[PDB]
Amino acid sequence: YGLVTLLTAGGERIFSAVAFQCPCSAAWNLPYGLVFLLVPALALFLLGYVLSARTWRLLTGCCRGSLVCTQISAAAALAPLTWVAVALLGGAFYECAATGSAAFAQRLCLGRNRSCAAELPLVPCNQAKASDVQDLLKDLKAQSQVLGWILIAVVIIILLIFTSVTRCLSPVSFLQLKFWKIYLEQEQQILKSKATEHATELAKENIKCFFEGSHPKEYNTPSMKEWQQISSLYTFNPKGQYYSMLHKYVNR
Amino acid sequence: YGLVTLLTAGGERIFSAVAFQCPCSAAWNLPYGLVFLLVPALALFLLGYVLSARTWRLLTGCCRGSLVCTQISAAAALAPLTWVAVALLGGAFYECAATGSAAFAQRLCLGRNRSCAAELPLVPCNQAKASDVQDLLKDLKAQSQVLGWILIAVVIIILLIFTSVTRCLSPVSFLQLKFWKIYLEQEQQILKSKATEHATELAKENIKCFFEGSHPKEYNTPSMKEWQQISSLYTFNPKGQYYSMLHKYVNR
Amino acid sequence: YGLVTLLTAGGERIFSAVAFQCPCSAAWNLPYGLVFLLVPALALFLLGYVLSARTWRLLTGCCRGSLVCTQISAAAALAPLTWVAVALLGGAFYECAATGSAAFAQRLCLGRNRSCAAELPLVPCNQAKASDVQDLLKDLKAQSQVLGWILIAVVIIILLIFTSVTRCLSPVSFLQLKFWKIYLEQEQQILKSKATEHATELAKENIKCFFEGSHPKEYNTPSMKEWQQISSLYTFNPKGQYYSMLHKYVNR
Amino acid sequence: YGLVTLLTAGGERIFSAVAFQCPCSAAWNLPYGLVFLLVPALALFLLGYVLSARTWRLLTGCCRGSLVCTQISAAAALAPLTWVAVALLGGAFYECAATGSAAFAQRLCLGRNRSCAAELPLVPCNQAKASDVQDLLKDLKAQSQVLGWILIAVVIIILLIFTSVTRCLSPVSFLQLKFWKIYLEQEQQILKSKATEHATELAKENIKCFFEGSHPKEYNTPSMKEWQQISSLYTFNPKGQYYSMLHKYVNR
Amino acid sequence: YGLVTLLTAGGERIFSAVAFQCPCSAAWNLPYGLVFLLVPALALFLLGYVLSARTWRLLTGCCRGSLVCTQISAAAALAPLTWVAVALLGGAFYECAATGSAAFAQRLCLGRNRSCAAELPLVPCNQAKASDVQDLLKDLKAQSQVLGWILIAVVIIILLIFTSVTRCLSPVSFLQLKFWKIYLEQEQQILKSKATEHATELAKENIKCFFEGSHPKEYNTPSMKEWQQISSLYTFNPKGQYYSMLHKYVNR
Amino acid sequence: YGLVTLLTAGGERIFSAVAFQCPCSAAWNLPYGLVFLLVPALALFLLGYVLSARTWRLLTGCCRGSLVCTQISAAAALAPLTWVAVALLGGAFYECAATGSAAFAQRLCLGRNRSCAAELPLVPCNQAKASDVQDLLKDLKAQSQVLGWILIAVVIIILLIFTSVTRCLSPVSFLQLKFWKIYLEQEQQILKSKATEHATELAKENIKCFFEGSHPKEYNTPSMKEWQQISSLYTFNPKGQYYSMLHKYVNR
Amino acid sequence: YGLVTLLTAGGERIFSAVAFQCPCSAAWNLPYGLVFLLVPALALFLLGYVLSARTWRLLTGCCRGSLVCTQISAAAALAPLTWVAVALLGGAFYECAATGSAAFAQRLCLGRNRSCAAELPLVPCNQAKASDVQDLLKDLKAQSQVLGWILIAVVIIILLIFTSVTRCLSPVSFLQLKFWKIYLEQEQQILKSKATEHATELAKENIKCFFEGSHPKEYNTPSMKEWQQISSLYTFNPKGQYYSMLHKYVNR
Amino acid sequence: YGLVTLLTAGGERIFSAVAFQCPCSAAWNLPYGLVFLLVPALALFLLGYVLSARTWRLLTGCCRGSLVCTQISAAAALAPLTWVAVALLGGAFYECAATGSAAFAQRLCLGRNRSCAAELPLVPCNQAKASDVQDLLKDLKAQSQVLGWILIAVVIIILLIFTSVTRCLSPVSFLQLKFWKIYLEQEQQILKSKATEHATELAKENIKCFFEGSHPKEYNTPSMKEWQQISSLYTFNPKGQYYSMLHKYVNR
Repeated sequence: YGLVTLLTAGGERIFSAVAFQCPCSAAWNLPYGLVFLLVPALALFLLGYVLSARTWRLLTGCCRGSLVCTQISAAAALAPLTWVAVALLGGAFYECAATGSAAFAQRLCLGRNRSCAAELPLVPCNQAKASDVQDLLKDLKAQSQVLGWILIAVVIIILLIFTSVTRCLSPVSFLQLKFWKIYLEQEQQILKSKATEHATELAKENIKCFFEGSHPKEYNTPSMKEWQQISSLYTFNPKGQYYSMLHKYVNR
Repeated sequence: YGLVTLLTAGGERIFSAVAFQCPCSAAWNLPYGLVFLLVPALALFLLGYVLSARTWRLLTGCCRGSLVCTQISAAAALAPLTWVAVALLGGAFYECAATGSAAFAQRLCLGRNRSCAAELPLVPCNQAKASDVQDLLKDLKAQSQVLGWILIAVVIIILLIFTSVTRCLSPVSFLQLKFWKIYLEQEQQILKSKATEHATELAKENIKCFFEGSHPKEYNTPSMKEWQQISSLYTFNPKGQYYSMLHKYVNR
Repeated sequence: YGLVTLLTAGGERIFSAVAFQCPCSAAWNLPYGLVFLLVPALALFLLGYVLSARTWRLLTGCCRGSLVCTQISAAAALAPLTWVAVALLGGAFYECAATGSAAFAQRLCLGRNRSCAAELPLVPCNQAKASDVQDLLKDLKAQSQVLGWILIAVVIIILLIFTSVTRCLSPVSFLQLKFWKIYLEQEQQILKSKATEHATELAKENIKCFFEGSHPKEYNTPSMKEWQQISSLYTFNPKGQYYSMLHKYVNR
Repeated sequence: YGLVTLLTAGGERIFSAVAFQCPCSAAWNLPYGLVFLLVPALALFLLGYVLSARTWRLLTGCCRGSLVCTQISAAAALAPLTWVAVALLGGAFYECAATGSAAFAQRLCLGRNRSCAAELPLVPCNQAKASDVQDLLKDLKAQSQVLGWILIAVVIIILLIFTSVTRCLSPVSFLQLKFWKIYLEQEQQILKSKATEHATELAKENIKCFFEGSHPKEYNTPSMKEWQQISSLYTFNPKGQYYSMLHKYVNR
Repeated sequence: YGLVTLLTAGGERIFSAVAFQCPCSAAWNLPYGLVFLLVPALALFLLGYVLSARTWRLLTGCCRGSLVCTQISAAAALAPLTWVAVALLGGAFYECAATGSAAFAQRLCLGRNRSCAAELPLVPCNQAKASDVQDLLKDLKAQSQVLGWILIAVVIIILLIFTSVTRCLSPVSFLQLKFWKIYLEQEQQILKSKATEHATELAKENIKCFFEGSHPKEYNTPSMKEWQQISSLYTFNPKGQYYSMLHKYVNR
Repeated sequence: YGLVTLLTAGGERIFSAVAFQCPCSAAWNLPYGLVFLLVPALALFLLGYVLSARTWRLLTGCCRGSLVCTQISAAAALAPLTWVAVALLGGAFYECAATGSAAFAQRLCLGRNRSCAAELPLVPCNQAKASDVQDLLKDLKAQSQVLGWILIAVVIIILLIFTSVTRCLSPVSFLQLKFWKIYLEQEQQILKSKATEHATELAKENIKCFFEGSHPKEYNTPSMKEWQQISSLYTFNPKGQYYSMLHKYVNR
Repeated sequence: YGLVTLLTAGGERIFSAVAFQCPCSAAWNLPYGLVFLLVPALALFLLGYVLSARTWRLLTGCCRGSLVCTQISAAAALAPLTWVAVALLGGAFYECAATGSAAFAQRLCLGRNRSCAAELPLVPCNQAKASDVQDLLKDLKAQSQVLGWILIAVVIIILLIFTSVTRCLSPVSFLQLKFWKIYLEQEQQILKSKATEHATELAKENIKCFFEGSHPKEYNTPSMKEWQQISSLYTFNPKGQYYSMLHKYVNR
Repeated sequence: YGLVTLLTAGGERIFSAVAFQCPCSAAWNLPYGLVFLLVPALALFLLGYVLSARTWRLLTGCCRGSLVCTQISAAAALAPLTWVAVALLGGAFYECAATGSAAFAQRLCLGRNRSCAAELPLVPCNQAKASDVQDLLKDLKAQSQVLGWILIAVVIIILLIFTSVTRCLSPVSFLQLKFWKIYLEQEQQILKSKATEHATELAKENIKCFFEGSHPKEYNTPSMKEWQQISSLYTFNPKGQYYSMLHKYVNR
């Protein structure tokens, strides 16, 4: 129960602290909103760029290269656009971005009060009492929500076009592509299991020879150059079907 | 419990943020309502256009074609019309679409206050106090609900006519069509299972030959051209009953 | 828990949105009530006309015919009358239908205020304050509930007469009719099961021959013309008892 | 959980809609109460007249007959009298029936206000403020409850006399009648089970002969005329004890 | 859950409708209270007169007779006196019976206000404000509770005397009477079971002979006159101990 | 759940109806309290006089006798004194018995107001406002509680003396008396079981001979005079230890 | 659930009725408090004097004797002192005993108001408003609590001294006394079990001989004089260790 | 559930009755606080002096002796100091002990009001309104809490020094002392079990010889003098290791 109580207390503290006031300030407010827009987005973008095992396979070993890189970058950049869309639909952040550069303000307000740019930043702060800006906050909320929805539409459209073209120009057919993906899944699980038990037997034998203090068995040697050889990425050629480069490396 | 608490917090944030104020604005309001009508509808339309495995079979491989395309498009377009109907029945969105182009306003209001078009947009905003428009918001709600119900009737009617004609002109009878669909279902499940275990044995053999470092078995080769050959779509001819083109491809 | 929470949220949104205000309008109100009466009724009528497997058997195959058609139409039209009865007993819809054509209003009001037809539509809206119409709304509620109950009586009476005559003029007796229906039920379940397993073996054999790449077995052929032949509908003749036309088709 | 939530919502809607206001109207009120008394009673009467399997046995086959018909009609009419008794004990319905024909009103009120018949119908409506009728509503409630209880007494008395005479004049004794009813119960269950499995074997054999496409077995024929012969109703004669006419039909 | 919800709704409706107002009326009130006293009592009396299997044994077969009849009538009349006692202890009913015939009123009130009989019936109605009757309602409540308790004492006394005399004059002793009752209980259960299985075998044999269409077995015949012979009631004679007349009928 | 809900409703009705107001009346109040004291006490006394199987053994068979009768009467009269003690400790009943005969009142009140006997009965009714009686109600509550506790002491004392003397003058010792009571308990249970199964076999044999219609077995006869002989009560004599007269009746 | 509901209702009634008001009365109050102190104490004292099986062994059989009698009386009188201590610590009872004889009052009050003895009894009643006695109630509460605690100390001290001396002068040592008590416990349980089964076999044999009606077995006779002989109490002599007089009676 | 409900009711009564008012009295207050300090402490001290089995071994048998006596007294006096410390930390008791002898008061108050000793006792009673004593109650609370904490420190210090010296001067080492304590624990449990079963066999044999009435077996005799011999206390000598004097008594 200790973990549960500490976690609820931590969550409450975290959220009460991330309370978003949108400080009404003449010049320090724009970055305040901008970081709450971009920085968590950049964070999730980086974590996506990290998590996928597809990129590490290419990166390791002392670092055509465009296609794979843009593919992985988009497959990871899926999510940060979702965060920025959800946030922009939250309305608070962009409403806080109202001030921005003075150009936004001068172009923004209808020019009714003739005193916009001076203390417009008070408009999400609710402290200004001029009727014009009290109506302008609403229009800013509108622009925020609309821009957010337009972005979440553009992202889904781009995902469609990307995956459709990637499914259109491949040489292999569909009903074979499904079987191929099932194959690679099974290969990964089998590799995990059997490599696990083989490392287990290696460790057992060597550690027993150490406890006794005698010569080892010398059963076999997994070649390191062979390991690097099977880490290749592309895994396709029209002639040598040979999926999963490991499987391709059984002819020699 | 962490997932549960985070999900409820996320849901509450999401819904409190998608709070729909319908900002009363002279010109920026129309698109505000229009995107909340169309964009989620377009989103669900695209996801439907994506999800069904029937279309990918046709699309892959470097892209009469009308019939299958309109069939799949309608079978996927079922749902977006449901979203737009539910939303239009919500009333808020179309009520927000009241303003639109000025033509809607000039034709819309009874001309009582003679000051409609100037600040009609305040009518869902509840800020205008002229009696005429305070009554006009109600009529707009009515037009919204009625249009929504008419649309949800037209969509069900169209679905009826579509599925009835598609069931009317087919050469095969009913009690055989049911058995045929059961057959294709069983074939899909059997294919999944046996292809899974065959890929499993392939991976096991090849990965063992790799761990040992010796020649593979060369059991058999699933031909890629054969795979593409069995991905065909139509699966009917009056003479060669041969359902499920895979099954049709057993004569040669 | 995600499904549960999303479903309760969706239900609350759906019902709060289907909130029925009965907009008080001089001319746009009548259709508002009329669609909420008829359209869901038409919807349930269509779904009934769709769901029953009895009609598809007749319809498929390029489309005395009166009797079966009216039987199926009534057996499906059972429910829409129930919806319209429940709704009319709800009172709100017909109360909203008060205005209708002006003929209803002129014949309706007792002529006390002499100003009925002008702004009677306000009477379910509760905005009119003339005593005469404030009493007239009550009488309209009465007419609604009474008409609803009369309809729900007429529908049960018609169902009685229909099923009684259909049970009266049949040649077969009762205690045999029960056994016959049990027989057809068992036949349907047996057909489902055995056709399932036979399609399973067909798919298994053909898919194995495909994986290997060799000739199939050629066990037997379910004739398509035979399938259509056994899809017949009537299933009765005084001489050849032969229930369930499939069973009738065992003599030749 | 979906069914549970939808059912509670439906029940709440149904009951809130069947809210009984007893509209105070000069002439349209009497039928309003009368239908809520009679129509659900007629409904339950019809469902009783339908549900019992005893009547269908007599009715089917192209339609002394008095005794069985009055027996079944009373055995089914048990319940509608219970509904009308419960409703009359509810008090609202008969209180609404106060107005009725003017004869009821003129005979009803004590003649104190001398203005009864004009706007007596307001008396359950609570809108009239004359002391005489405000006391008269109470007496009407009394007459309702008393009449209801008298009816629920008369119905139980009639049930007593009916079942007692039916138990008095039968030739067979009691301790044998109990065993006879147990016998018929067991016979019904055995018939259900064995007819079920026999229809199952019939369907299995015929459907296998169809799948193969060969001649059937011709095991035996349940004669339809025999089926009608065993559907007889009376099942008694002093000489040939032979309960359950099916059992009577074993001599020839 | 449907049954549970419908039952609680029905119970609430039933009890809210059986709400007992005791309408204050000059002449229609007395029967109002009297029926709520007697009619449910008569109902439970009749159900008791029905339920016991002891009376049917005597009644069937075309209808000393005093003793058995008064015994069964008292054994069933136990409960209605309990209902009337509980109700009279409820106080509301007899308080409503205050008015009754005018003789009760004239003898009842102390004659203080000299205006009792005119509008005494208002006294449980709480509408009369004369101090004398406002005190008289209390005395009436007292008379009700006291009479109820005296009745519930008289009924228990009568039950004592009845069962004691019935236990006093019997020829058999106690420790044998207990064993005799255990015997009859076991005999009833054995008869139920074995008659059940024998009717089961009868039905099975006859229904099989019907399905096949051949002659029955003719195993044995339970004689109907024998059945009536064993339905006798008295079951005692000093010489032929022979409990349970069925058992008495084993000598011939 | 039906039983649970009906029972709670019945209990609430029962207790709300047994609400004890102690009607303040000049002459009808004394019996009101007196019956609520004595009648339930008499009821529980009678049920005790009934329940014990010890008395029936003596009573049956056409009805020194003092000792057994007073023993059983006291062993059953234990409880009614407990009821009257609990009630008297309740205080309400005796407080209601304040008035009683006028002698109690004249001796009771201190004579301060000189107007006691006229309307003293109002003193538990709280309607009288003279200070003297408002203090006198408290003293009456005191007399009630004290008398109750004195009675509950006298009853326990009497129980002590009774059981002690009954344990003092018996000839048998203690450690043998315990074993004797265990013996009689075991004998009762064994008799129940074996008599049950013997009656079961009797019924089985006779009912089988009836179903077949043949002569019975004539196994043995439990003599009725023997049954009465073993129903004797005293079960002691210094010479023939022979507990449990049944056991005493094994010598001849 | 019936027992649970009835028990909670009974408990609530019991405790609400044992509500302790301490009636302020000039002379009837002292016994009111005194009985609530002594009588339940006497009750628990008597139940203790009854429950212990040690005293009955001495008492039965037509009634040095000081030591055993005072031992058992103290071992049972443990609890009543606990009740009186808890009650005296309750404070209400002794506070009610304030008045007592007039000597307590005259010695009690400081003599400030000079009007103590007249209406001091009002002091726990809170009705007197003289400051002196309003302070005197507090001192009386103090005297009550202090006396209670002194008594609960004296009782524990006496228990200590009693059990210590009883453990000091016994001839046997400790580690043997523990084993002896374990022995007597085991002997009691063994006696219960084996006497139970022996009485069971006795009853079985005799009741079978009765059912058959033949001579008994005459296995053996437990001598009654022997039973009394083994009921002796003291169970000690320095020479013949022979615990548990039953065990002592194995030499002859 | 009865035990649970009675226990919660008893606990509530007990605690509501032990409510501590600290009666403000000039002279009767000091003992009031002093008994609530000392008497429960003395009680727990006595129960500790009783419970430990170590002291009884020394005490029994007609009563260097200093060391064991002070050891057991301290090991039992652990707890009463804890009670008095907790109570003194409660603050109420010592605050009530404020008055005490007049010397405490005269030395206590700062002499500001010059009227301390007269009615200082009102200071925990909150009835005195002089500012000086209203501040003095706080200082008294302080002195109470501080003294309590100093006492709970002194007791832990004394326990440390006691157990450390007792662990310092013993001849045996630690790792052997632990094993010795484990040994004595196992010996106690083994003795309990085997003595139990041996007493069981003794009782069984003797009670069987009694039931039969014949001579016993005379298996063996546990000598009473031997029992006392093995009850010795010290259990140590440097030469004869022989833990657990019972074990020491195996040489002769």
